[PDB]
Amino acid sequence: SPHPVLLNLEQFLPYRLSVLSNRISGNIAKVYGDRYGMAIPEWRVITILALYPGSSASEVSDRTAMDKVAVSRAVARLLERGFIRRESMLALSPAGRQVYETVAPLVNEMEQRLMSVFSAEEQQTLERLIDRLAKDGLPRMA
Amino acid sequence: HPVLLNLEQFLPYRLSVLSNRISGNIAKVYGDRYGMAIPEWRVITILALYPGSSASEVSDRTAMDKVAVSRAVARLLERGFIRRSMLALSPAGRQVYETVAPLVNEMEQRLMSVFSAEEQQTLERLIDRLAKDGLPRMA
Ligand SMILES: [Cl-]
Ligand SMILES: [Cl-]
Repeated sequence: SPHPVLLNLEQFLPYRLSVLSNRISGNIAKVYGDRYGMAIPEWRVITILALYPGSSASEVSDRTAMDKVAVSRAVARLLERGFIRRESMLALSPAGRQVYETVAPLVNEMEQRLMSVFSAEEQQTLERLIDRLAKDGLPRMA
Repeated sequence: HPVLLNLEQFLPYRLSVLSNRISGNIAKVYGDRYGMAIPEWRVITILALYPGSSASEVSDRTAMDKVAVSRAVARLLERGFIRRSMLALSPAGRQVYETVAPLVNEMEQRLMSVFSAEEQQTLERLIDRLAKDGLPRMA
């Protein structure tokens, strides 16, 4: 029987965005992955706690829209490693902050290279279109 | 303790969050209809378009973590949505796709309705550029 294609993925925005994001995150992980035996979600928790000390795992999942189970798993692993600490409320430990301060600079550098293929105007345009999708596009989906 | 990564204005983060929110809203369609998880749906859509694909082939195409795809395939096999190294949708899996895809399409159209034909084109053009020239510039 014929198998009708109903979603042409390669030209489907949600797919295109998820794939690109996966590749970007994968590239950034080359900076800390093997060096610290750290997973992508674990690094994300670290960056979040640096900006928002005292956040709960629930809030981390909320703001990033990440799977709650994945977030809880990352938090559990970071706690076992002593990179974050509780008071519930979570925060970076001095050991986690040392990792953060060592990795962050390198990640910023890589992001700079990524965006260097865009002119100032193009960069502004992208951020503008992204903001529009987030603010006015998302609520129209339900 | 200085903030070295200003996430709120960090493109990789902004893109990741938006993508996750778009996927989460789409996930309600099949989450409600079949109690299915995001990775599972993605696998279904890939196998629907490319029958015979292996777990490894799915991962390379989507850039998803190999372990997440493997576990998704395990769940789908257990539930009878796909069947056997070459994977293919079962009649049940085909029905999930045919039922869900149209609704996902309509939801995506509502999402993109905020743009005009030209704005949508522009967005696709910048995303393309980021993927073609931006990625190799990173590493
Ligand atoms: Cl989808
Ligand atoms: Cl990051």
